[PDB]
Amino acid sequence: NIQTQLDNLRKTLRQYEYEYHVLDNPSVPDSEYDRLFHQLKALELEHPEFLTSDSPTQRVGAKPLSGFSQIRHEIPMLSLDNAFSDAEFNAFVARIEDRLILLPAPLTFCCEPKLDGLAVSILYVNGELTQAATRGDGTTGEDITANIRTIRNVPLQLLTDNPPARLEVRGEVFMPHAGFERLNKYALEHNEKTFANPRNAAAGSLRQLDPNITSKRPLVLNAYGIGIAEGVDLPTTHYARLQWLKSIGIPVNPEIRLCNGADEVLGFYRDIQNKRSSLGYDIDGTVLKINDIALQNELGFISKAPRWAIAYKFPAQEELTL
Ligand SMILES: NC(=O)c1ccc[n+]([C@@H]2O[C@H](COP(=O)([O-])OP(=O)(O)OC[C@H]3O[C@@H](n4cnc5c(N)ncnc54)[C@H](O)[C@@H]3O)[C@@H](O)[C@H]2O)c1
Ligand SMILES: *P(=O)(O)OC[C@H]1O[C@@H](n2cnc3c(N)ncnc32)[C@H](O)[C@@H]1O
Repeated sequence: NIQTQLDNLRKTLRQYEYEYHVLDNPSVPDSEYDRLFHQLKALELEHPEFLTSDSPTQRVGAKPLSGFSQIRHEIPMLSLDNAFSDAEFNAFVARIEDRLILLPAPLTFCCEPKLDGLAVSILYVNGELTQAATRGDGTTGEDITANIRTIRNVPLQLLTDNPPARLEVRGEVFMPHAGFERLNKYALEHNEKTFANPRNAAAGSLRQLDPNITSKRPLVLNAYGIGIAEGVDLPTTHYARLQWLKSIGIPVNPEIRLCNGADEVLGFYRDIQNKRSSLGYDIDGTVLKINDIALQNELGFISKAPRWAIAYKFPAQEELTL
């Protein structure tokens, strides 16, 4: 029947979107994805009663919002403390060593690039994207659902036949250098406001009231974690949770690594610092996390921040000189 044919084309598109944006390993040429997007759109136009709200053709709201509504996160987020030196980082490891009851040998960290963008939270209900918000201050943010729906590597439907009852994906939205340079060039040509750096371009784009404008902004999500998680037994380490997010079609940064012990973690920090803008987008620092979730829970938090993670920040771009 027509409905099943429609759903088979949409499923095919969602698989190509996963391969291209999440796996970075497309199985078909762009031209095939393009023509299939056209074919789906033509069939939906012939049968509009079968349009679905999570179809690949439905990313872009037709009208601008009047303003952003405030959102209170259902589960507030911790704040993240910063380290700026190797001594600060080693002090943070030592506090863990001094607090854990049974200190494993080695102590594994999941180590991530800290994307220079805007932090966001995206809620999927029985697999469907239903709302998204800015992180804000970790307690209150703004509802940016219509903007987040435009982002090409953000799935509208999770890639699984058995999605959690509810899943909150937390991540950073950023704008790679090439897109950022195109945006600034377009803006100057039209005498519209430009952006001082990609971080501000990503933040300003996510506060664009008209999602037709936001769709033209080349934004990318990289997920860093999970809040609400109902009807799902999540893996017991953070890195396996990230691999699981990838498995269901959520984009995660490919430079994340497991590191054993303080010294390997500093190896990671120095390596990503060397790559802080050679990968085609800006990385602000690293977020270094105890990988084992039971150890995270044991370690807890103080003053709003986990004892089990630290952001070891690079020097600001303006400190980098001859
Ligand atoms: N090889 C692959 O599997 C694959 C998968 C996803 C994206 N891509 C590539 O990524 C690039 C960026 O993709 P993008 O999402 O910005 O789209 P885009 O704006 O670059 O458009 C890509 C194609 O999709 C068509 N299209 C876009 N929105 C449509 C809609 N609502 N209805 C009907 N057709 C629509 C366009 O006419 C165009 O032919 C494109 O070059 C695309 O081919 C490739
Ligand atoms: P940025 O300074 O835009 O980050 C703001 C807050 O978001 C949370 N956060 C961002 N990135 C990460 C990762 N990779 N892991 C965990 N938490 C992250 C932190 O609360 C940042 O302070």
